[PDB]
Amino acid sequence: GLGYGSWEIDPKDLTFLKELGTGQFGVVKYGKWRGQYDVAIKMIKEGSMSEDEFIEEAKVMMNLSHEKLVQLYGVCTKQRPIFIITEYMANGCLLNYLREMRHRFQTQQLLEMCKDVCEAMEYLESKQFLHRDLAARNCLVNDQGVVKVSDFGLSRYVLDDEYTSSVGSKFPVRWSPPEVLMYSKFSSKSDIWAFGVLMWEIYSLGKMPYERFTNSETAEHIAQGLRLYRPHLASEKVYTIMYSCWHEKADERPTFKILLSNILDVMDEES
Ligand SMILES: *CCC(=O)Nc1cccc(Nc2nc(Nc3ccc(Oc4ccnc(C(=O)NC)c4)cc3)ncc2F)c1
Repeated sequence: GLGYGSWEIDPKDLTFLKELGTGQFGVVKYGKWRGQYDVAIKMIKEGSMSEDEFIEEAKVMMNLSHEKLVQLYGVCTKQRPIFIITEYMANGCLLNYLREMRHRFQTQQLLEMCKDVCEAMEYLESKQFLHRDLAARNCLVNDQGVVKVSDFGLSRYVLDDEYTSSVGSKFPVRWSPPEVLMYSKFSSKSDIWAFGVLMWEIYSLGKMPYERFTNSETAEHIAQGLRLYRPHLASEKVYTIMYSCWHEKADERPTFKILLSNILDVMDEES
């Protein structure tokens, strides 16, 4: 209504129900919008985000719509902290989900998780939109076990420089290709590399990539042409797909469309 643009939600329409956790931007809550609709409410800690730049970009993010992307519903920005309102995902963060051994996942389930993410990424790629921090910790799981990609592009608005370059102590070194670590060259192909590492995370049931190495040691390892190796649960065909994401030459890495076709082929052959 009056006083709100299409990207703006009236915070008075929110009912807060439960705290979900605390991330780098602060607290996230579960609630309802207009008494009925489940939402996640991210309360952005003062000084953590380039808020004006994010708000302008939220207008673009609003129009990203794909079943395997966690939907942005709008922002509450008349205030502080500002809120980001998104789709609620009842089963939480993929990294934590993978690590719960009770699930006793079949490999077909793991491949489906990879396909969920690959469909989201193929969509983003078709819109020339980079994730820039793809990893299991940025995927969420709904009450039907569907995995969706979250926080696409959001790293661009982080003000804490520990996160923002390879010079930083919290940069995602373990999900970065050599050209990012060496030269800060981000591209579709750095998302492709990260996706291969995510596949590895899924098939490893949430192990940290390069688990015995520091970030520094990982960067060395990678730049010397060495790689993660095959998780026990990955068939040779699945390993070929994730490994293809790690070509030293970025242009020799597949597209998300090609990865999706490869994943579908393996599903058909392994079903
Ligand atoms: C792996 C990184 C991570 O944890 N990320 C993250 C945490 C909280 C919220 C958030 N955004 C977000 N979350 C959700 N839903 C959701 C559902 C369940 C859940 O798990 C959980 C909730 C409360 N308490 C615990 C716990 O272990 N207590 C001891 C676990 C977390 C989040 N939907 C949409 C979102 F955007 C991301």
